[PDB]
Amino acid sequence: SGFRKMAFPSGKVEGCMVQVTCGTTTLNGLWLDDVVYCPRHVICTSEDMLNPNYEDLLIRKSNHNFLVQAGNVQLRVIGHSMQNCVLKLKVDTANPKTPKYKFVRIQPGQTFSVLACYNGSPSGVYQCAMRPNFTIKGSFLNGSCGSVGFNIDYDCVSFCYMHHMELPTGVHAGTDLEGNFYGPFVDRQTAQAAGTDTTITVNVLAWLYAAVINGDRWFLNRFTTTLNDFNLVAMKYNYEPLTQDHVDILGPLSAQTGIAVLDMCASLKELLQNGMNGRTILGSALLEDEFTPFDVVRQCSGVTFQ
Amino acid sequence: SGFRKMAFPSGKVEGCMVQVTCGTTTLNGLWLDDVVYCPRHVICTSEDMLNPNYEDLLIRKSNHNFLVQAGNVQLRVIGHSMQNCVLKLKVDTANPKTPKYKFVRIQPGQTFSVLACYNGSPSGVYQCAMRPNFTIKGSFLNGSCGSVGFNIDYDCVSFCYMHHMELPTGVHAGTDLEGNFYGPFVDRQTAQAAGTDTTITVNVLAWLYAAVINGDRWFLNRFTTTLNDFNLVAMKYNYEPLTQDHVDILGPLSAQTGIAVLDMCASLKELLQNGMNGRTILGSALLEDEFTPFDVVRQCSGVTFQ
Ligand SMILES: *[C@](O)(C(=O)NC)[C@H](C[C@@H]1CCNC1=O)NC(=O)[C@H](CC1CC1)n1cccc(NC(=O)OC(C)(C)C)c1=O
Ligand SMILES: *[C@](O)(C(=O)NC)[C@H](C[C@H]1CCNC1=O)NC(=O)[C@H](CC1CC1)n1cccc(NC(=O)OC(C)(C)C)c1=O
Ligand SMILES: [Cl-]
Repeated sequence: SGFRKMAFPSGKVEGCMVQVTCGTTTLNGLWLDDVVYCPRHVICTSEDMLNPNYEDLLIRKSNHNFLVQAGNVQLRVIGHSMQNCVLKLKVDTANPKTPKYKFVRIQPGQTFSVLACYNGSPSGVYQCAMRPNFTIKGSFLNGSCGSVGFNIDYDCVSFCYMHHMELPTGVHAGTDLEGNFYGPFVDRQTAQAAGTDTTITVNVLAWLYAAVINGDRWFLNRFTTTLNDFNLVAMKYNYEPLTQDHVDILGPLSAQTGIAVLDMCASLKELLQNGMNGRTILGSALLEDEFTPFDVVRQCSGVTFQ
Repeated sequence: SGFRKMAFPSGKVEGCMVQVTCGTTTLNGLWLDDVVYCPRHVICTSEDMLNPNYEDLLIRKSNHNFLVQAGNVQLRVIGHSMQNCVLKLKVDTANPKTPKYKFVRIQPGQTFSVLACYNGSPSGVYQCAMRPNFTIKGSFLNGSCGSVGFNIDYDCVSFCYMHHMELPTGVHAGTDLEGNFYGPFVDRQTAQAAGTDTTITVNVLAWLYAAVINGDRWFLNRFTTTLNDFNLVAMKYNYEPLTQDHVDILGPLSAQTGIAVLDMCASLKELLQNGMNGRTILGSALLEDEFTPFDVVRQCSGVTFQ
């Protein structure tokens, strides 16, 4: 048993990670086939970044200006291209280690693994959810940009995130791999802010189910709520309204534990109202909301990858 | 910006995960050069494991009684030895993906990443800590055995743990890669109890520095303490004694923050006494003790691996 925050195994993503340098700026690219995907702000300097004309600065750039590096190997760049906020560097060699892959745009509430890299080199990996306000709570230092977020369904790598900026509050913003920002954010020096976050209710119930599967059940009660009456409470505390689709999505864990959603919902209403009364759940002193239904099923039924 | 429980990238260990089957029992093997290491309870039937004679059981097995699979490819076993609680299977092929590596035996309070495997397939990666009672709070289902713990020091993978058993309350025990157990446990299906866990004081302090490095300051007080005065209070909240070497080891972080260790101790001493009274630190409502001084430097100064 046990229950941890669990990243995907990162090896298939390490294989793709390169260093990209334009003038003074060095960060990370994602090397799939003969293309290297990196944030388009690799091109500009500390100046302009007030409000930089990427179309215009790219025209001036020479392929020679991009020093791309895979360990102890300079890759010849032979073409450059811009999609939204991502630079595409055509190079004269396809990546021997390209895995099967997809570019997907995840919905808020959905979780991925992040491989934090510096100078094309991976530092560490960690799990994190796309907040409803389209920020993520990462761990990103200068040089981290171009680091990516991904899910691994079997042998297929689904790339969902490339890193761009930090925000005030120590939260992060970035793009899908077609270079569109999650949320209303922009690749400038321009001053920017998250907007009010909400608690991902569906995920809190999932984790409660996770605790029950793992013996931690002190908070189970003989009481029941309607969906409506449950939302009337949780919504007061800035929790996502819970929907029938949410309740359906919780079907499998409801069945595995034998506890109905609207029963667990009465445990959740109580924990919000009276707090945890000095107790922990899965060794947490608050209600963790960064595990999806599927994340619990994965960890707790033990589904493997390759 | 941000701080996070961060696992080492698992790429280099993934290429060493094999499946080992002996009759009706399947678990994970660690394949380094021409040797596969697994737990020795792979030669047992579910009735042998109540009180087995592993020496006797191993005498009654041939090389062919070990089906070792690396992807599709089966590996021919050409020898077998038992070192303490691990099986060493000599195979006919050297692992091309074998990293530079060594075997270490870690101290309590030291952290490492776990690559949870089922059937020689890597499933998940998570950081944890050798608890002072010689257990690990991991995430392990049936089939997980042979999954290892490890650090990366630049490019050298240090293997520190192989997984063997679950103990009461959903904590875990295993061995170093010489098959010696951490703590007083045995390779047996017997009633075994872990012993009372305490909090890793030097780690909580390391994390209080992380809080302060990431702009969490509220818990700083205008007081200092003696080591002795600190231990008197910590003893009474099940905190491991803080020694002069723990203070000395905390020096670099003290110097980075300008906050004297024994002043940080005095802030911790107040937190144990008055509790946290509903406030968080790095988004935790309890004091984290699973980051080493070196982990905090690692992540805050962003050190990288290859
Ligand atoms: C990225 O460009 C990089 O790694 N380049 C080498 C960095 C990564 C961030 C800096 C440290 N933490 C990070 O996550 N991003 C930026 O520097 C980013 C580039 C903009 C085009 C998007 N960026 C520029 C300017 C200002 C900020 N934000 C900022 O200063 O935020 C506060 C919280 C005020 C410090 C920013 O992210
Ligand atoms: C491991 O052997 C395996 O994966 N084999 C295929 C397995 C690890 C799993 C099982 C559930 N959680 C885990 O960590 N270990 C065992 O099953 C071990 C075998 C060890 C040689 C003795 N094992 C066997 C019997 C009983 C127990 N523990 C047990 O009964 O746990 C409680 C009830 C909590 C005391 C055990 O770990
Ligand atoms: Cl907590």
